[PDB]
Amino acid sequence: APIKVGINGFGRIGRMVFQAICDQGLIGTEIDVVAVVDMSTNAEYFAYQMKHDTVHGRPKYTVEAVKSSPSVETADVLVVNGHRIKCVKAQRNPADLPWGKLGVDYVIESTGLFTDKLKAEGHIKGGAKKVVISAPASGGAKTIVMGVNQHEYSPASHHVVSNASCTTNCLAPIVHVLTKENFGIETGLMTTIHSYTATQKTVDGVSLKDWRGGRAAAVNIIPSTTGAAKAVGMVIPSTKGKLTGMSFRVPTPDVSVVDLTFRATRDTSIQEIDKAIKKAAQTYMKGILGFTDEELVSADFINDNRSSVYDSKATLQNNLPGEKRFFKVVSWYDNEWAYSHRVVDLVRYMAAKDAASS
Amino acid sequence: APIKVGINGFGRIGRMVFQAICDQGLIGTEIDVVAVVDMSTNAEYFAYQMKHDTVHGRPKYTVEAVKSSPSVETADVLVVNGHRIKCVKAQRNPADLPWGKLGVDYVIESTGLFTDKLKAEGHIKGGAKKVVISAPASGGAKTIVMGVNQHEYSPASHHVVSNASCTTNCLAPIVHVLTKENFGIETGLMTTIHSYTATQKTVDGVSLKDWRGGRAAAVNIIPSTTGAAKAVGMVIPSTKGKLTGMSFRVPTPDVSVVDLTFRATRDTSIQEIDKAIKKAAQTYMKGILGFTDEELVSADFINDNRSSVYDSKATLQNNLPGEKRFFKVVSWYDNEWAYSHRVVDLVRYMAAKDAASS
Amino acid sequence: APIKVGINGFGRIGRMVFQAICDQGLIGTEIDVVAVVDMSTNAEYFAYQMKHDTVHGRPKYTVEAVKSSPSVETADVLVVNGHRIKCVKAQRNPADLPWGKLGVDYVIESTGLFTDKLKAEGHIKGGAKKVVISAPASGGAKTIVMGVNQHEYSPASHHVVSNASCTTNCLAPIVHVLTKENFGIETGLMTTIHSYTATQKTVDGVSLKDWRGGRAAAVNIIPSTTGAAKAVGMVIPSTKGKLTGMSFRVPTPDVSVVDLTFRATRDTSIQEIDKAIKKAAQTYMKGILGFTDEELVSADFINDNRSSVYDSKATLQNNLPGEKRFFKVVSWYDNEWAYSHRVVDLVRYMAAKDAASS
Amino acid sequence: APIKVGINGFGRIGRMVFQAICDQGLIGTEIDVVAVVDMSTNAEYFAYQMKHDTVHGRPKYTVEAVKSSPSVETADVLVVNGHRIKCVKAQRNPADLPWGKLGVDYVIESTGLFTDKLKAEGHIKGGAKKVVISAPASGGAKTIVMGVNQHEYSPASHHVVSNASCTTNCLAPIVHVLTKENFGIETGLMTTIHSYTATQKTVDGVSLKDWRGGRAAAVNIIPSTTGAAKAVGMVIPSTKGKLTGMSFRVPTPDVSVVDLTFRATRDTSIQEIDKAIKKAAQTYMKGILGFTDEELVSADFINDNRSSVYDSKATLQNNLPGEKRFFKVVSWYDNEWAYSHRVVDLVRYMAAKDAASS
Ligand SMILES: NC(=O)c1ccc[n+]([C@@H]2O[C@H](COP(=O)([O-])OP(=O)(O)OC[C@H]3O[C@@H](n4cnc5c(N)ncnc54)[C@H](O)[C@@H]3O)[C@@H](O)[C@H]2O)c1
Ligand SMILES: NC(=O)c1ccc[n+]([C@@H]2O[C@H](COP(=O)([O-])OP(=O)(O)OC[C@H]3O[C@@H](n4cnc5c(N)ncnc54)[C@H](O)[C@@H]3O)[C@@H](O)[C@H]2O)c1
Ligand SMILES: NC(=O)c1ccc[n+]([C@@H]2O[C@H](COP(=O)([O-])OP(=O)(O)OC[C@H]3O[C@@H](n4cnc5c(N)ncnc54)[C@H](O)[C@@H]3O)[C@@H](O)[C@H]2O)c1
Ligand SMILES: NC(=O)c1ccc[n+]([C@@H]2O[C@H](COP(=O)([O-])OP(=O)(O)OC[C@H]3O[C@@H](n4cnc5c(N)ncnc54)[C@H](O)[C@@H]3O)[C@@H](O)[C@H]2O)c1
Repeated sequence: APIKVGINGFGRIGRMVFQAICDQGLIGTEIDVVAVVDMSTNAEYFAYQMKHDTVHGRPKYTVEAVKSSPSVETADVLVVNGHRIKCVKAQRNPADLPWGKLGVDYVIESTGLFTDKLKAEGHIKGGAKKVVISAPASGGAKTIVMGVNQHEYSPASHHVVSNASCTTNCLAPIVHVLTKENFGIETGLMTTIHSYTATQKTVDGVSLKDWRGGRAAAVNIIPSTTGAAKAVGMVIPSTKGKLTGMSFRVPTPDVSVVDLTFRATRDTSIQEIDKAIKKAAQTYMKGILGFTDEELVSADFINDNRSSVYDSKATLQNNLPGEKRFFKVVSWYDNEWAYSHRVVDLVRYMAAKDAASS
Repeated sequence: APIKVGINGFGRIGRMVFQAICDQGLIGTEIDVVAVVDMSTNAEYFAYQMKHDTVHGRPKYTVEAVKSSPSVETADVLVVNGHRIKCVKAQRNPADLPWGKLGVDYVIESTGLFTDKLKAEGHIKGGAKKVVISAPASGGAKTIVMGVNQHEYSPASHHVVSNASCTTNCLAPIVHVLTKENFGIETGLMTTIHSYTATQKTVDGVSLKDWRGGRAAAVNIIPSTTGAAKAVGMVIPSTKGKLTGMSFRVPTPDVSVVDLTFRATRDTSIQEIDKAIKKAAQTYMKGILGFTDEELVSADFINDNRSSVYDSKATLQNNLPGEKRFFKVVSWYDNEWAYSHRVVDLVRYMAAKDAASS
Repeated sequence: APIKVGINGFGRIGRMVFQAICDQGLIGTEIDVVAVVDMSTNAEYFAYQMKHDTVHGRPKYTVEAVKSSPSVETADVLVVNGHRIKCVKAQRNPADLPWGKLGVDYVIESTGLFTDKLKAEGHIKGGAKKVVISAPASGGAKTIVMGVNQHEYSPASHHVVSNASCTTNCLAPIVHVLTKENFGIETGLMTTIHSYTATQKTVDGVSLKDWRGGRAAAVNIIPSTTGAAKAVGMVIPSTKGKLTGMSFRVPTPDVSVVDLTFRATRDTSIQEIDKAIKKAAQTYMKGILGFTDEELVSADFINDNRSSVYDSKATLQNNLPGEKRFFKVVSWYDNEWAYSHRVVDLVRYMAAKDAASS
Repeated sequence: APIKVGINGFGRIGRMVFQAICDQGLIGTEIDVVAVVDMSTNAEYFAYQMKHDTVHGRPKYTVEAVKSSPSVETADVLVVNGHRIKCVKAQRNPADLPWGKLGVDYVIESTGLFTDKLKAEGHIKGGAKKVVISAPASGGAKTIVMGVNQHEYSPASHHVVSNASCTTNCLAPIVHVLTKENFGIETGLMTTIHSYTATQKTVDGVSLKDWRGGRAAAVNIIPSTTGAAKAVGMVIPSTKGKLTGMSFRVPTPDVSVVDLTFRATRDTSIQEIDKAIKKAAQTYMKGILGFTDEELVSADFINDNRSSVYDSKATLQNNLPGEKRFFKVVSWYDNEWAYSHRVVDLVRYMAAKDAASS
């Protein structure tokens, strides 16, 4: 049966998720997008935001704005590839949303305002079965990183899942093969050269939380922080307290790169690792972890759905020749595309386990 | 006596105005800044916002954050060059501000949220005498462009004045000498290649008012609009309905250029105009209209306080050889700096006429 | 028969031209790319430059680098969609290139070094029949703007044709319908907000020719000049001396916009013009002049092969209400993509008239 | 006596060095700039490149272009603060320059074309005593990093000295106090988020050496390489083969940051290190190694002459809580300013040891 879904917050991640749904052909049959929600309800504005994107270009599907009853002035229904989607008005509280009435089982929380498990439980109280937070969730919700611990999902216990962060969906896959392939990680520190996002400012403005983050985004190298720092251990408990890091926000609208440095448990080599990541990429991590033997730059990873695509050359060429412990692993990721495709995956998977149980 | 002022909205224009006051040595003596208003009241954050600016660098003055009564945890008093300034908490309504209590006579409206005359009158109802709106004001407020019609100010009638816009303070001066020098403007269209502002987005987000204006700021040439379009006529009524224009927002954090194209009333030449603008610049428009014979680019105008600086070479070289009517006149302006300096001028000038009358 | 062509200068325009030949399916059959010429002859580097483009993404075709005789160390033959293309070594003089030997009849001059008719005649001296310069050529070569005067081509007289410039290929079609639709242009001045190009500098460096043009490309609004200023008249002789303009280079890697201002010969309205351009777009200018009724920004025109795509909303919204003469017409163009498509068009059309005659 | 010096390659580093000379007041008395060398000899163009700098603003001095004998058309002499400097024409070979004639003893090699000890010896063969290469020199010249091993200079042996690279002048001071304070570095890997330079392209062009490095500078995150990789060991031999790294070039015109991760020889803490670097900064490294306790971003470091300015907050905040070995140290530096100030320092100190001996 079509998985009944709703999108709360039709932003970068909101629209990229919807796009991954329509482009993989899932829309209408496999998955069913009932209603999207944002500040306005002008299906016309939504139609425009969908047809033209600065970084990803025009979507493969076809969208139209139609007003339901001719009495309403502004259009309020998107018609994507023969399928009516409703434009619901934004609520300050999740529990105010007409999910249950609408017939929405899986709510995708991507407004970014409700990262808390409790604040996000409101969707359930609004009539929804499950909720997938598009960011590191607080209040102890279940953090899952596809390709690493999706199996740990519990149809009975877990009703408010978190798909971690973009950096997390990049680092965790790597940390996974590293332990699984027995190279092990004693202590590690990582940095992510990150594209700027919606939360940064075009010009020096206010950001009471992070002082630096409020500076002119596209004009400075802004040291900041990463979700992946915390989130990594909640997926791979083995690394808890043994891994930490930061992020440098730089003047690029999309695509980021993880720069991991770690110490192995056993003596090994960079070729050994390089070989195991490529192998892992072609075997058990296929579709999640990929790699590259080319001299690529950031722009070359735009629209690349792999959670993390390891850089062969970059890594091999920048490690100590005589070394068996202290290593560096470079890996890229398109932070809006890959992550979004991982959210659709989680949904569909959660729906599979939900069909078995509840 | 020290003019009693307060700043509502300590942003780009907020902070540049306060800076123009300290840097011109006006702080404490000539002008007296009682309190600054913004989202937070942490003078420590304000301190930081003041000492490091991406585009204008470090201010000449000295700022410190001090908590008045040791009972308050976060500092709440700025000490700029030996002077206590209070950090007032932001109000949803202007009339809620403690102006009258604080002892503030002149309110500077720069939150951008109250461009309406009536929404702005609230400051008077809050205990303030006069109010200067740092943008084109609606509700029929008094629009004044220093160097063009400041004399028209009325201490009795006018209580909510508008300092026009940055593009207005650049176009108006030129339009003034064009008329005053008897060249006359029949019909005219203008474009302004403008740097982006706090109102634009880093990535493709929401902008319900102007659809294009919500696109990635630092990654596109975004056709938009300019305040100067309307505001120009409200200062030089002679041009009402005979002049209009647009603006292209481009990937630069500050400094813009006006590209005016018009038709003269009488036959004339580009040299005639070139000469008249230079003369005007050295005589009656000094300090407001300036000019350049150098091969400059945008960066060269940062921190230049002239409302408008005519570009001699770009103009002379880019006009028809055999022509007596159809002309082009290019001119630059640092939209955050010069405009801010004009705001202070308006206040001080207003305070002068208010000392004569009321 | 397959048109025998070779490209001199495999750069932005060089590579986009080759791409337009492969993507339209013309490669191998309709057109035959014999050899490409650049600094190096490493087919491997060529293949890399071909497979990853910052602004236009990965091409549709497939490319491989193969060394001909196993005796040569570096590969020297590209294999695009089953077709051997040779990597010729760059020559300081065109006449030194082995065109005639290789079997190349049509040379595409895109190094940027030989814009002179005489410097360009060298290819003929080197064994080539016809030469198309991808820029405004000097020495009085034949300037042609597809959709405007290609018919003026003379297989007997014209052997070194110039495809004008990108700005010329966007302004010309507009000027064409304005005259053909009898609106007439008395006097006109135009500005083009243009993306930066290979001739600009990342940081302040040398540009002995144009002083401003040597400044930090991606950080300033650099007043400069346009080829279209002169070239327009060499295509539409009727406008000679009646039109001129400048260009502002801005921080965007691709896609530019023309901002024309003119005075009509007869009284008319903006809607009349608007209607005529859309009509012209659907009729006799189809494929060359196009238009848009959407609220688009620069990124939205990437990969748009129309020589010029008129902006209806921007035009209609930014003109004087009571106006019958003084108008503004905004139009976009992808300076690398559209223009490159026009060069392939010119070649194939020239080959058609050359088959009739010589 | 005034040190006789000449600049070869009046570029970013060329002009910044000359500026450090004029601004520190050294021009004319302490140091004597005899002539500057570049592509052109037009003192007027030079005047222009000196008066307006995109990133550093207008220099404090005063420059003028004057033609010596009224017979020469273009000016050929710069008059900086009362002092005639000659504009010599660029030579393909160093040994062809008129150093000996001119009366130049110390040549500053900054064209970037002669990093080889042997290629640079040509200056001596041209009549010059000593030569300082503004970049890691090959051919085994003497690599000196002020504040780390300048004392190792030998007025007798060393005649072609190399001032290392910008990143090197940033990492070395840090590696110095790390060993000097007995924290010891077992194995280390570093990354530098670096601003783009004059060797990168505005748009996807040719760069046969580094494939990635030829991609659009201001639009990508380009993994590349750093000089400091090798150079570090040639200054602190104790680290040879124990330290290596890479650089990620990002869309910023100036100011970079080093991100070092290493393993200590002995158990220790981040606070210990933090303490030792601030201490060292206030004692034996003063003027070379500085630090900051503020929430700074890239633009804050522009015009900061310290070779390396440690970031206290970024480091303290981003290290493992329970950790005695695996650490991270973040440090900024203005790659054009600081480094240039180190070149002037090296010269004058070389001059000191040369007055003692030869
Ligand atoms: N951009 C990335 O690289 C990325 C990647 C992975 C995860 N995320 C995370 O997922 C979340 C999505 O953020 P984003 O970067 O897409 O920003 P965004 O601003 O594009 O998305 C937020 C959307 O929520 C809307 N919104 C605000 N309040 C709402 C409400 N009450 N109800 C409904 N909609 C509301 C906003 O208008 C906006 O369109 C963030 O927390 C972000 O950290 C972002
Ligand atoms: N920067 C320019 O180029 C420029 C030029 C001319 C005029 N202006 C005009 O001045 C205004 C502001 O421009 P800006 O660049 O300063 O914008 P900004 O975003 O920098 O200013 C808004 C500031 O006011 C604060 N604020 C919002 N609501 C507030 C409230 N209710 N009370 C107190 N503070 C509040 C915001 O937090 C922020 O600090 C607009 O009207 C704008 O047109 C700006
Ligand atoms: N990109 C645009 O905006 C654009 C648009 C219209 C017209 N044009 C014109 O097209 C031409 C191509 O320009 P571009 O922007 O592609 O520049 P580009 O710098 O990317 O292309 C020039 C290429 O020519 C190569 N080259 C130089 N000398 C050579 C020689 N002797 N032999 C062989 N190859 C040589 C260079 O190595 C470089 O690869 C220029 O004349 C330009 O004015 C460019
Ligand atoms: N820019 C930095 O961050 C930085 C940091 C450390 C070291 N340096 C070194 O400075 C060196 C020069 O780089 P830059 O950043 O000044 O670049 P630049 O290209 O701006 O300056 C080099 C200059 O040399 C001139 N030149 C070239 N060939 C010449 C020749 N044959 N004769 C005379 N003059 C010639 C050029 O015209 C140019 O002006 C590089 O090796 C670089 O590594 C620069």
